[PDB]
Amino acid sequence: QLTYSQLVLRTAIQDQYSKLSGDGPFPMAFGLVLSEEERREVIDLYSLQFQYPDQPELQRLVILPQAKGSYTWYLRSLNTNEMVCAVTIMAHHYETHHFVEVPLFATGVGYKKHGFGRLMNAALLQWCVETGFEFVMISADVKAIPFWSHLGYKTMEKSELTRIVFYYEHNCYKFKGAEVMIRYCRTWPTDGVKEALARVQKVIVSGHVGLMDA
Ligand SMILES: CC(=O)SCCNC(=O)CCNC(=O)[C@H](O)C(C)(C)COP(=O)(O)OP(=O)(O)OC[C@H]1O[C@@H](n2cnc3c(N)ncnc32)[C@H](O)[C@@H]1OP(=O)(O)O
Repeated sequence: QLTYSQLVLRTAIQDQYSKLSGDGPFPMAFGLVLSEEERREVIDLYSLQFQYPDQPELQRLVILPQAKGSYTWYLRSLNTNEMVCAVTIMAHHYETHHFVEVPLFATGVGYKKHGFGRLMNAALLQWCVETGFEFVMISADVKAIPFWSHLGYKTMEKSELTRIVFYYEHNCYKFKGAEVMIRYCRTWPTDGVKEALARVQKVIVSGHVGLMDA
């Protein structure tokens, strides 16, 4: 409950009507959660996707930053001010091991299956590369596996996990019955963000096309 969790998805029927059914471009911007207002906006997005983490647990996971510790980034639709996609990470430096885990990742109602997840994941990996991180590791509930696998993550090999098993079991966020999955940053293509952004129709990004730390 501190370092253990269980993925319980909401089941309420969500309207899938595309929020980008409109015409011209939809301007959007990335951001880091730096205010209480941004914190609530992302918690609210996550809330509509998860039954567990529940409200108190989202409030615990989605925090203002302290290179290190917890960060939550989002993509904002500028015409509506709505949250489109968001990700919460924990950045770890343990011995020679510099890596990131991803406790939460969600795309909002009306925005699913448009390529926003791929785009946000690309921006994260780009940011991992640009900061000093070696790999991104995912605790994946059986229901998340297909998603992460489509984003190019793979089952972490037993020997690589045992390299950090003690630290992981005491410090990382672990979904009940999850498979541990990973992508090494050295394999992330330099054009990965550009190619994802190309695959999101009708969107133009304003400001830095990726994630920042302040
Ligand atoms: C605890 C957690 O955070 S679990 C991890 C995921 N979180 C959730 O399950 C929360 C609820 N779900 C969601 O918010 C969304 O459905 C997400 C995040 C899973 C997918 O986000 P989207 O923006 O729809 O993904 P996007 O359209 O960018 O698709 C990216 C890739 O994933 C694949 N994909 C999309 N939705 C799904 C799905 N439901 N199951 C499996 N693969 C999927 C796509 O086909 C694509 O792969 P491709 O390039 O081979 O075609």
